[PDB]
Amino acid sequence: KWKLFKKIGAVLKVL
Repeated sequence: KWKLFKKIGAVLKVL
């Protein structure tokens, strides 16, 4: 949810 939620949301982009 925190700083990785931001790193995980972008992976959405990287996906």
